[PDB]
Formats: sequence, C-alpha cells, structure tokens
Amino acid sequence: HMDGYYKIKHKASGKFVHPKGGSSNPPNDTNLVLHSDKHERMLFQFVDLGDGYYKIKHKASGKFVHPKGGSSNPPNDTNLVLHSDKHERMLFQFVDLGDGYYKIKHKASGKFVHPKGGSSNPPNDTNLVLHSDKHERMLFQFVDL
Ligand SMILES: CC(=O)N[C@@H]1[C@@H](O)[C@@H](O)[C@@H](CO)O[C@@H]1O
Ligand SMILES: CC(=O)N[C@@H]1[C@@H](O)[C@@H](O)[C@@H](CO)O[C@@H]1O
Ligand SMILES: CC(=O)N[C@@H]1[C@@H](O)[C@@H](O)[C@@H](CO)O[C@@H]1O
Repeated sequence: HMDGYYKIKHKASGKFVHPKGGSSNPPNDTNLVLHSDKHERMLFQFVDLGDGYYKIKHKASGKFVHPKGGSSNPPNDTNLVLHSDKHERMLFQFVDLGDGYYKIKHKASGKFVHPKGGSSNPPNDTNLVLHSDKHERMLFQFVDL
C-alpha cells in the first residue's frame, strides 16, 4: 500500500524505471528511462496525498516524476523527467488491472506512462513518456525492496 521503497518494473520487458545516467543527484529535467540494472538509484517512494493520488519520488535525489514542461495536457510522447517542483500536474493514479499489474495514469491529462515507442522490449535507456494508448506494453509492477 505503497509505503517503503519500490522498483518500478515494466511488465513486458522486465526493465526498471531509472533516471538517465543512474545518478544519486540528477539535475532538474533529467529524463526517466528504462534499464535492466538494479541498484539503490532506481528505487522510488510513493507519497499518498489521499483519494488515490500520489507523488512519485526518486529515493536517492528526492525529486519527483513530472511531465517535461509540467502541462495539464501534455501531448503524446511527452518525456517524463525528474524535477523538484510540486504542483497538481505531477500527480499520478495507479490503476490495478486486477492481478497486481498497473497502469500509471497522469491525473491532470489522463495519459499513461509508456516506453517511447511502446515496445515489448525497449532498449536500455529508452525514454519513458506519456501517451493516451492502452495495451499490455504500458503495464507496470511495483516490486517492494
Ligand atoms: C554503472 C551504472 O550505474 N550505470 C547506470 C545504469 O545502472 C542505469 O542507471 C543507467 C540509466 O540510464 O545509467 C547508467 O548507465
Ligand atoms: C509549468 C511550470 O510553470 N513549471 C514547470 C515545472 O514546475 C516542472 O513541472 C517542469 C518539468 O519539466 O516544467 C516546468 O518548468
Ligand atoms: C503502433 C504503436 O506501436 N503504437 C505505440 C503507442 O501505443 C505508444 O505505446 C507509443 C508510446 O511512445 O509508442 C507507439 O507509438
């Protein structure tokens, strides 16, 4: 129930969400990407604000998941980045399909987190984006540490 530290795992590929470059201290607007590796710089915390909306926090840096530019309605294929700012456009909802695999939905726009290109096997360092489509390659699993 979303307390503690988690790996965010892409169902189709098994890859994880990382800051690009994997650093403990990425600057603002660093891209989020998928990558196979596991380490403490790919852990996240979920901060429950109530009523099923969450801030997604990078453990190592304390920065949050944003759409690049922070719009209420980002276009399809808008990059997800880390940023220290907080506001309504960096909130997310987790929708369970019913077996513990989730769509990760941007509250403001209703778009979902996808690997860019939607592959079942994104290459390492593929950017994560927002997109309106739903399919099995935009499901994620939250793996507690
Ligand atoms: C050696 C090392 O930490 N490598 C990291 C890797 O684990 C992953 O975090 C990646 C994400 O872009 O960034 C680097 O290549
Ligand atoms: C929209 C705005 O006024 N500021 C935001 C900032 O808060 C953050 O969301 C960032 C993410 O790239 O995009 C803009 O710079
Ligand atoms: C046709 C096809 O592959 N569509 C996908 C789409 O569903 C979405 O996953 C997107 C994310 O960048 O990548 C592709 O455009």
